[PDB]
Amino acid sequence: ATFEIVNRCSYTVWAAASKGDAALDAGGRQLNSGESWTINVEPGTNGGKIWARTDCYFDDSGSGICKTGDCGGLLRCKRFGRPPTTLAEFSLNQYGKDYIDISNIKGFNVPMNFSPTTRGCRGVRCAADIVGQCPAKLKAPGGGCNDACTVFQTSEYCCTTGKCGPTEYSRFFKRLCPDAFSYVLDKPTTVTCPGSSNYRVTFCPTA
Repeated sequence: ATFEIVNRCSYTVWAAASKGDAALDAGGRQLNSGESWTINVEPGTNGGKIWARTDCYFDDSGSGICKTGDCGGLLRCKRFGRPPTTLAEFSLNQYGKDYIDISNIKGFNVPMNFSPTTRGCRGVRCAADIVGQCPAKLKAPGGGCNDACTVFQTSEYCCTTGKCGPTEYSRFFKRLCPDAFSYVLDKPTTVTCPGSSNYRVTFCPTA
């Protein structure tokens, strides 16, 4: 499956793509404002994620740090990134279908649209200025808007006991971005696409 990753932000982002225990394709690349990077994701990839990283510094060997979404200091990500990170989430060829969503469960850093480029399903979008509107107690100094679980580490925010409900903090994410997961047990906003669909992830889709 092909994923075109497009940076529409006025600032440089370092795109990242991983399934948690491996990179997808090269795993990461710099995208200056306006740049597009096409990756290939193996069919059957379960629990894949794409995200943006901001304010990164890397030496010639691809080692450094990002202010948001840092993946163990690598340019080419092999693992998930340090929250807060807006997440494009996908599992491909799962009994013949693909499943896509955007999640704010691990906080928000950069707005995104995640859409098919092929027929037969809709895209998902979280384009609002969540960082600008972020509640004081969730603001990351590093940058971005933390999820409540990350900040407070309680059973209720983290959904440990398995029966969590919405909260003042989850409802903020949900108000700003109705079409993204705001907590673990949120009413799903996952879209069913034809198996082997192709996709575009756009950072700053309104911009």
